[PDB]
Amino acid sequence: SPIRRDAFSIIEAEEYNSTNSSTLQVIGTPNNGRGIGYIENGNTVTYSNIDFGSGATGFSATVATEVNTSIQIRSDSPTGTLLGTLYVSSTGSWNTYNTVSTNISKITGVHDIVLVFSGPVNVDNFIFSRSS
Ligand SMILES: O[C@@H]1[C@@H](O)[C@H](O[C@@H]2CO[C@@H](O[C@@H]3CO[C@@H](O[C@@H]4CO[C@@H](O)[C@H](O)[C@H]4O)[C@H](O)[C@H]3O)[C@H](O)[C@H]2O)OC[C@H]1O
Ligand SMILES: [Ca+2]
Ligand code: NA
Repeated sequence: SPIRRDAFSIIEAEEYNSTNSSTLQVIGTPNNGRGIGYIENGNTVTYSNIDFGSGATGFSATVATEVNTSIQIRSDSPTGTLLGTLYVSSTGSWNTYNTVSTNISKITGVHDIVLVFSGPVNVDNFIFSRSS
Protein backbone atom coordinates (compact mmCIF):
# COMPACT_ATOMS: atom_id res chain seq x y z
CA SER A 1 0.00 0.00 0.00
CA PRO A 2 1.34 3.53 -0.62
CA ILE A 3 3.83 4.88 1.95
CA ARG A 4 2.26 8.37 1.73
CA ARG A 5 -0.81 10.14 0.36
CA ASP A 6 -2.50 13.52 -0.08
CA ALA A 7 -5.47 14.24 2.23
CA PHE A 8 -7.26 16.09 -0.58
CA SER A 9 -7.44 13.29 -3.09
CA ILE A 10 -9.42 10.03 -2.79
CA ILE A 11 -7.85 7.51 -0.46
CA GLU A 12 -8.87 3.91 -1.14
CA ALA A 13 -9.88 2.15 2.08
CA GLU A 14 -8.55 -1.21 0.78
CA GLU A 15 -5.07 0.33 0.43
CA TYR A 16 -4.43 0.44 4.20
CA ASN A 17 -0.99 0.06 5.76
CA SER A 18 -1.75 -1.97 8.92
CA THR A 19 -4.66 -3.30 10.94
CA ASN A 20 -5.31 -5.10 14.24
CA SER A 21 -8.11 -7.02 12.59
CA SER A 22 -8.24 -10.75 12.27
CA THR A 23 -11.44 -10.67 10.15
CA LEU A 24 -11.12 -7.71 7.80
CA GLN A 25 -11.21 -8.58 4.08
CA VAL A 26 -10.77 -6.65 0.89
CA ILE A 27 -14.22 -6.82 -0.70
CA GLY A 28 -15.69 -5.93 -4.09
CA THR A 29 -18.34 -3.25 -4.65
CA PRO A 30 -21.23 -3.24 -7.16
CA ASN A 31 -19.37 -1.18 -9.83
CA ASN A 32 -16.29 -3.40 -9.58
CA GLY A 33 -14.43 -1.22 -7.17
CA ARG A 34 -12.99 -2.51 -3.88
CA GLY A 35 -13.37 -1.73 -0.19
CA ILE A 36 -12.86 -3.19 3.23
CA GLY A 37 -15.41 -5.21 5.09
CA TYR A 38 -15.87 -8.06 7.63
CA ILE A 39 -14.96 -5.45 10.23
CA GLU A 40 -15.67 -5.87 13.94
CA ASN A 41 -15.91 -3.66 17.00
CA GLY A 42 -12.49 -2.57 18.16
CA ASN A 43 -10.87 -3.00 14.78
CA THR A 44 -8.37 -0.30 13.73
CA VAL A 45 -7.07 0.44 10.28
CA THR A 46 -4.06 2.63 9.73
CA TYR A 47 -3.14 4.75 6.68
CA SER A 48 0.43 6.06 6.67
CA ASN A 49 1.75 9.56 6.14
CA ILE A 50 -1.33 11.52 5.05
CA ASP A 51 -0.41 15.06 4.13
CA PHE A 52 -2.91 17.60 5.38
CA GLY A 53 -0.87 20.60 4.22
CA SER A 54 -2.12 23.82 5.74
CA GLY A 55 -5.25 22.17 7.16
CA ALA A 56 -8.25 19.89 7.01
CA THR A 57 -11.48 20.36 9.01
CA GLY A 58 -13.71 17.72 7.47
CA PHE A 59 -13.79 13.99 6.66
CA SER A 60 -15.98 12.27 4.08
CA ALA A 61 -16.23 8.52 3.51
CA THR A 62 -18.19 6.31 1.14
CA VAL A 63 -19.69 3.56 3.23
CA ALA A 64 -22.40 0.85 3.35
CA THR A 65 -23.89 -0.85 6.34
CA GLU A 66 -27.04 -2.40 7.79
CA VAL A 67 -26.26 -1.42 11.39
CA ASN A 68 -25.89 1.97 12.98
CA THR A 69 -22.20 2.32 13.62
CA SER A 70 -19.50 4.89 14.26
CA ILE A 71 -15.95 5.39 13.13
CA GLN A 72 -13.40 7.39 15.11
CA ILE A 73 -10.78 9.27 13.11
CA ARG A 74 -7.52 9.50 15.04
CA SER A 75 -4.20 11.02 14.24
CA ASP A 76 -0.84 9.22 14.60
CA SER A 77 -1.97 6.07 16.44
CA PRO A 78 -5.02 4.32 17.91
CA THR A 79 -4.50 6.39 21.09
CA GLY A 80 -3.57 9.59 19.30
CA THR A 81 -5.73 12.70 18.98
CA LEU A 82 -9.41 12.11 18.30
CA LEU A 83 -10.01 14.23 15.21
CA GLY A 84 -13.68 13.39 14.94
CA THR A 85 -16.26 10.66 14.83
CA LEU A 86 -18.31 9.69 11.82
CA TYR A 87 -21.72 8.36 12.74
CA VAL A 88 -23.09 6.07 10.08
CA SER A 89 -26.68 4.87 10.10
CA SER A 90 -27.96 2.04 8.01
CA THR A 91 -27.68 2.72 4.27
CA GLY A 92 -30.16 -0.09 3.57
CA SER A 93 -27.77 -2.82 2.51
CA TRP A 94 -24.14 -3.97 2.64
CA ASN A 95 -23.91 -2.90 -1.00
CA THR A 96 -25.75 0.44 -0.86
CA TYR A 97 -22.98 3.03 -0.48
CA ASN A 98 -23.55 6.61 0.77
CA THR A 99 -21.11 9.48 1.18
CA VAL A 100 -21.25 10.54 4.81
CA SER A 101 -19.27 13.46 6.23
CA THR A 102 -18.31 14.90 9.57
CA ASN A 103 -16.39 17.78 11.09
CA ILE A 104 -12.94 17.26 12.55
CA SER A 105 -10.49 19.38 14.50
CA LYS A 106 -8.07 21.21 12.19
CA ILE A 107 -5.07 19.04 11.44
CA THR A 108 -1.99 20.16 9.47
CA GLY A 109 1.17 18.50 8.22
CA VAL A 110 1.89 14.82 7.76
CA HIS A 111 0.23 12.22 10.01
CA ASP A 112 -0.80 8.62 10.04
CA ILE A 113 -4.59 8.27 10.26
CA VAL A 114 -6.23 5.50 12.24
CA LEU A 115 -9.86 4.58 11.73
CA VAL A 116 -11.41 2.91 14.77
CA PHE A 117 -14.60 0.92 14.19
CA SER A 118 -17.41 0.30 16.63
CA GLY A 119 -18.99 -2.39 14.45
CA PRO A 120 -19.52 -3.68 10.92
CA VAL A 121 -19.37 -1.26 7.95
CA ASN A 122 -18.08 -1.54 4.46
CA VAL A 123 -15.76 1.29 3.40
CA ASP A 124 -14.93 2.01 -0.22
CA ASN A 125 -12.90 5.28 0.10
CA PHE A 126 -12.51 8.57 1.99
CA ILE A 127 -11.18 12.07 1.61
CA PHE A 128 -10.60 15.13 3.76
CA SER A 129 -11.88 18.64 3.25
CA ARG A 130 -9.76 21.67 3.55
CA SER A 131 -10.13 24.27 6.20
CA SER A 132 -11.34 27.79 5.26
O1 LIG B 1 -18.62 -8.43 -6.48
C1 LIG B 1 -19.22 -7.78 -5.39
C2 LIG B 1 -19.23 -8.68 -4.16
O2 LIG B 1 -17.89 -8.98 -3.82
C3 LIG B 1 -19.92 -7.97 -3.03
O3 LIG B 1 -19.96 -8.85 -1.90
C4 LIG B 1 -20.32 -8.16 -0.76
C5 LIG B 1 -19.10 -8.11 0.11
O4 LIG B 1 -19.42 -7.49 1.37
C6 LIG B 1 -20.38 -8.08 2.10
O5 LIG B 1 -20.60 -7.30 3.28
C7 LIG B 1 -20.46 -8.04 4.47
C8 LIG B 1 -21.82 -8.53 4.90
O6 LIG B 1 -21.75 -9.18 6.17
C9 LIG B 1 -21.29 -8.37 7.18
O7 LIG B 1 -21.18 -9.14 8.36
C10 LIG B 1 -22.34 -9.12 9.10
C11 LIG B 1 -22.24 -8.09 10.19
O8 LIG B 1 -23.37 -8.13 11.02
C12 LIG B 1 -23.44 -9.36 11.66
O9 LIG B 1 -24.58 -9.39 12.50
C13 LIG B 1 -23.57 -10.54 10.72
O10 LIG B 1 -23.46 -11.78 11.39
C14 LIG B 1 -22.43 -10.51 9.72
O11 LIG B 1 -22.66 -11.50 8.72
C15 LIG B 1 -19.87 -7.83 6.92
O12 LIG B 1 -19.51 -6.88 7.93
C16 LIG B 1 -19.86 -7.15 5.57
O13 LIG B 1 -18.56 -6.72 5.19
C17 LIG B 1 -21.67 -8.10 1.30
O14 LIG B 1 -22.63 -8.82 2.04
C18 LIG B 1 -21.45 -8.83 -0.01
O15 LIG B 1 -22.66 -8.82 -0.76
O16 LIG B 1 -21.18 -7.53 -3.39
C19 LIG B 1 -21.19 -6.64 -4.51
C20 LIG B 1 -20.67 -7.46 -5.69
O17 LIG B 1 -20.81 -6.83 -6.94
CA1 LIG C 1 -12.19 1.53 -2.80
NA1 NA D 1 -4.74 -11.97 13.55
